[PDB]
Amino acid sequence: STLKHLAIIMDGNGRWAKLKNKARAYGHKKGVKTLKDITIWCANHKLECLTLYAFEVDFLMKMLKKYLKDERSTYLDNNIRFRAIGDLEGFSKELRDTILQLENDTRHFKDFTQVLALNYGSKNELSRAFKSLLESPPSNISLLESLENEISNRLDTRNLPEVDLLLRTGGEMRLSNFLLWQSSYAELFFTPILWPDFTPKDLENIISDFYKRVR
Amino acid sequence: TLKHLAIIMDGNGRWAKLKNKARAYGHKKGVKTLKDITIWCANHKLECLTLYLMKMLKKYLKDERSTYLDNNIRFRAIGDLEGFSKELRDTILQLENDTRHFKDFTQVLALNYGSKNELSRAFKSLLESPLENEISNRLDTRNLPEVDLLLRTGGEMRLSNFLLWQSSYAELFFTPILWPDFTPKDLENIISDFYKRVRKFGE
Repeated sequence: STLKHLAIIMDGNGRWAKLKNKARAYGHKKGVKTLKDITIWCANHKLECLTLYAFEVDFLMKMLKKYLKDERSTYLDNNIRFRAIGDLEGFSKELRDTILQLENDTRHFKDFTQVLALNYGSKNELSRAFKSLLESPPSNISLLESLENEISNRLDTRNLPEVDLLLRTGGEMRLSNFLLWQSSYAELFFTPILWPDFTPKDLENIISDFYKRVR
Repeated sequence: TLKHLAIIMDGNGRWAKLKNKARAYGHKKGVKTLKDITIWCANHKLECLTLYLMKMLKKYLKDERSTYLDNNIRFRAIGDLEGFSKELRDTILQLENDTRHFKDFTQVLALNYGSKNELSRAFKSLLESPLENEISNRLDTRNLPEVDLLLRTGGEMRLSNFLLWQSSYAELFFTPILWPDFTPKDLENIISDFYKRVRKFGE
């Protein structure tokens, strides 16, 4: 209702693997099932938007694409639109290619959207928004003074609602250059629970608290 | 490593209603908290402290001018000053001029301030006269360090459009303590916690 856009910094993966004394890989892979579960739950709960802070480099981008071509099927099956934010220009044509395609393919779903922040940084997003305005100004730029609406509409998140609740798992209490502009009035939630241990139940408890705050 | 502390001072009104006192009373108490915390930060060698109805502002600036001069506290205002009267805008500018020569610690008051508007003005400026660093250097906080610790008193847990860019990697603290009741000792407890967080991430 009042909660339309939930954003999450999924922290605690590698660390969750460490307490089980395991290699970094085990951790993230599990982190990936939570992501799936959490998104499906949000999809089935009338959330309008969920943004997740996704993140030798060529290799990571290999796994990403695999990751996306793999679950491509789960976006269609649960009616979930896909959107990527971040500096995609720094991607291999192949990844940028699969990214753009999953977007095309899912642009049909309008109820729930899952946004993945990839090679994402808020200061960088704002910098690119600025470059966007300098390179292609609004035609009436001359008659303008306040540019907030103009910036809002050039950010990677244009047309998504603002963030209502920004959650960070894993124990740390910092925004980490994530959706700074979009979370200007978001309710902030923090939990020590590591990401791979995070459940829809835990998220249900947090949402319950959210409503309590929202007098 | 704590160089820039920023604080959202909230709870003055709620504090006055609890005490069945007039708002002005909660504001007067709040100004006393602001003064004590500012002096504490200067004595503890922070580089910068940023703090987030005009009646009280002109009075404060007039009455407190002497405390700045008497404690080597440089004063700077951030925010949209055009939205102020000639008189007020001039008094703010004059206090900055009166204290620009103090170079160790700066108290920054965010007046008619919002981050989105600050970024808007910086963007307008760059478009007009042409990246992260360029933007950073056109913000109102241009010659200050990034925020190391952003604290919000009063109980709410939201950034409220305050120093969003500058607090990108700041450690966030929240306390239910209402601003008029907040003391230097409370801040001392928060800062010991800050240093403990810093030890823990590297551990």
